[PDB]
Amino acid sequence: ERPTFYRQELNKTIWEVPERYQNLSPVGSGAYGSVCAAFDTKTGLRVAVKKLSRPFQSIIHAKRTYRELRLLKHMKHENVIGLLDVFTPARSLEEFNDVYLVTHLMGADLNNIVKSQKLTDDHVQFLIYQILRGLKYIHSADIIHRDLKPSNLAVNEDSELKILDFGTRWYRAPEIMLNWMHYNQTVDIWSVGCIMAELLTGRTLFPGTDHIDQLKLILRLVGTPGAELLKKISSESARNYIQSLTQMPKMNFANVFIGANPLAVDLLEKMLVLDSDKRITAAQALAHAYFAQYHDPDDEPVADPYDQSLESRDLLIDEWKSLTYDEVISFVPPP
Ligand SMILES: C[C@@H]1CN(Cc2ccc(F)cc2)[C@@H](C)CN1C(=O)c1cc2c(C(=O)C(=O)N(C)C)cn(C)c2cc1Cl
Ligand SMILES: CCCCCCCCO[C@@H]1O[C@H](CO)[C@@H](O)[C@H](O)[C@H]1O
Repeated sequence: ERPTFYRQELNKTIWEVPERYQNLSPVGSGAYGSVCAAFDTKTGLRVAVKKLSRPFQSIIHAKRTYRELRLLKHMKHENVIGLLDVFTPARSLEEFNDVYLVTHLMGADLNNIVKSQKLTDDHVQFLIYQILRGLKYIHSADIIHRDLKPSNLAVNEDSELKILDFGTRWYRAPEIMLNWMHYNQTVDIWSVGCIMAELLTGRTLFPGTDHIDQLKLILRLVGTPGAELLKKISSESARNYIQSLTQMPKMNFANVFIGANPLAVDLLEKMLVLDSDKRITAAQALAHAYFAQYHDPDDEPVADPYDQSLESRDLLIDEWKSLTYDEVISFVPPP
């Protein structure tokens, strides 16, 4: 049977939430949407409840709601944000107006736990281990995150980590920067290297002041693209630009990451390769010697594959709304 809901004005709208969720107060000051921290009386968990905004206002709004709901419903993994609950106060499709999503309150992100300080090599092994475990899962579902950065990485005080928002500009692969039509999963590996470097050194690896500045910082660490990478460039404008570059040597990473664990440096080398086909994958990185104290080949699960074609249809609002409603009704909460 439907829970008892209660009405309580929050974020200058009337929230209606099941009574199980207690003590709602806003968090993140709108950086996350319309979100409140809550106490879930049923599970004993501190949770974040998100009231979707304007979810069926337009075709693109409707479409995006459906997508956010389907993605979250599909993600079931310790290192990826999933759903504890999804509800609407509506009894019918004709009543259906609002969607609320519930997940774990981790309560900080990566910056909020690091504060520009060098981390110990052991704490860096733990944090990167968890990103790569989570990313192995997302990638097995055939999803590319594309904007993996510290603000997208939720961390509790115990430094247990979940990846959020899955599918600044400082963590972005050069081809994402340059708006290449195609890319592979290892765009996210590039982001993990930037994150890992910054964790070890205390400092942002490529703090470009703008797009071109970033690119010059990247090229200066990893050399100008060699002959083999140039053979893979389609765009004549990009080709012309590259050849017009003054060639330069890849920097030695031992001299950039002075004093680091040599296994960390070895991993950084394998992640931060200009050519995306040549970067280590997440499943491979998880087997690298760097993570020996954490790697467990029997607890690094893969996802059932995910149909992105269902979310990129051109449908009517009412069609996307009735679909989204069926996702709500069909929700079965985790064990
Ligand atoms: C992933 C959850 C929920 N998330 C929104 C969300 C996503 C999916 C979903 F289904 C429900 C809610 C954001 C609030 C971030 N979030 C957090 O735990 C979080 C929480 C915070 C946060 C706060 O919690 C806080 O300031 N207080 C006072 C509790 C401050 N920062 C910088 C935060 C960063 C994150 Cl990532
Ligand atoms: C300054 C110019 C250097 C930018 C080089 C980025 C090269 C990234 O690598 C390229 O990734 C593409 C995916 O986007 C694939 O099409 C290619 O196979 C791969 O070589």
